[PDB]
Amino acid sequence: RTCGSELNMEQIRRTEPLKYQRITDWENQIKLHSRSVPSSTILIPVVVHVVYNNSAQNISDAQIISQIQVLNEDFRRMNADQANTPSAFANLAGNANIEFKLARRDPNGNTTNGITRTSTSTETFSMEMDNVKFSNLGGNNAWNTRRYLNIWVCNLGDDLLGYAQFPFEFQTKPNTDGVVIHYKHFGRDGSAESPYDKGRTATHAVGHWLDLRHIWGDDGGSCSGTDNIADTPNQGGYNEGCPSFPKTDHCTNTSPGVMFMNYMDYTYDACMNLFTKGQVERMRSLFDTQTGIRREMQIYANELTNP
Ligand SMILES: [Ca+2]
Ligand SMILES: [Ca+2]
Ligand SMILES: [Zn+2]
Repeated sequence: RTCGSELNMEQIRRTEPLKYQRITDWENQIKLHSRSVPSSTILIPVVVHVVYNNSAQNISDAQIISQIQVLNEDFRRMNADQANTPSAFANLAGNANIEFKLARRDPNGNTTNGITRTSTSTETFSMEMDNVKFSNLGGNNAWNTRRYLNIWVCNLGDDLLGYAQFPFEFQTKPNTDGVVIHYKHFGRDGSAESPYDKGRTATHAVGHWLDLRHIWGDDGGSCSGTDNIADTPNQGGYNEGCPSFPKTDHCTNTSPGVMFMNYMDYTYDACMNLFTKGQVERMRSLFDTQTGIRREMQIYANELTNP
């Protein structure tokens, strides 16, 4: 799996010192800014922006609805492959109690189905430029990011599957908040290409938009990096493909080993099947009713997801 949302803290400390300070401040303050976390279902209004240069990139409404179905399964532990979670880890599995619905009202109060379509001359979008998120750069401007989760679907090229913007970046980069997914790996079955054809590229990206990090700590295989989640076993490097349970490494050398079936690893879509309770706590904390950075999204979520 390829992803543009790695946080190699050793590298960031040297290459991006202001970003290092911002991430460290966010983590020092995350416990003090998560007391009024909601006890009820969190609803996320979604807008999907299809940005296409050709017919293959202009994916079907059914393809998009299947992706929303997958998010609602994975974030509510309603994925049928939950049964595949090894019994040693199933007791750590979390139910995020987060729902996703396509928007029915656009930012001007007009009816919408929550899908936009933008033809473009851009052949390939760049994560570096964030050009898919700007109408003037060949993409499509975000819908009010305080109220909608914006998911852009486009051609990210031969390598990149998707990328997300993290919550610590919301204050300074509000208009680029959201997630971008490669069109070939959006939705389940249908036009999606194996082995990333079960909609988990977006489950993984939405996990980053909800403050989660790669489970192995983005540290080049060492045991020094962390995902800041105590119930995800310390893990060396990423896993790819479809490992066999149990898989141990130099960070967790005893069975049950590393949680390679966590959505925040780099494994194939069909071999992923859980978030942990600790990851759920972190994601839900962003909706703390008094100080949660994404709390406003809950104020008008019902209004925006009904006709
Ligand atoms: Ca961990
Ligand atoms: Ca590691
Ligand atoms: Zn990632």
